[PDB]
Amino acid sequence: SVKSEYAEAAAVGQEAVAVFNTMKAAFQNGDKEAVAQYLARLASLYTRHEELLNRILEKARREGNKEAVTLMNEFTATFQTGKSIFNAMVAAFKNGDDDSFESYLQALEKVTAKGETLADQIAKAL
Ligand SMILES: Cc1cc(C)nc(N)n1
Repeated sequence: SVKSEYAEAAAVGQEAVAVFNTMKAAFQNGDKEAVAQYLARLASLYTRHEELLNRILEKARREGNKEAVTLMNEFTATFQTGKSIFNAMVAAFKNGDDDSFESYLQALEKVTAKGETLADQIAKAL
């Protein structure tokens, strides 16, 4: 069901949380080789999460589930804010700009924590 597809998407989201927190520790410790690998892992995870979310939104639309479509439109919009910040973080790492990396890292954390009430709302709506 679309509901079980959303639980699979939620797990991929939690995997990115886990890797992101490990990556933050590596960044603080100056282990740039680890950071590079974690950033590649996160890009793959976000790409997967984004695709699963789009399929869920498209299905909710085909089902006529108006409330779920509303919430998923809002949620995917916030997802893109996170993605833009993530991409900027990756660029800051490439450029050696640790000040911007720190800034983007904190912003991505706050964007992500803010989106969690909506994430739970969607599970109930599907
Ligand atoms: C990139 C991103 C953004 C938001 C709001 N939530 C998640 N899980 N991932």
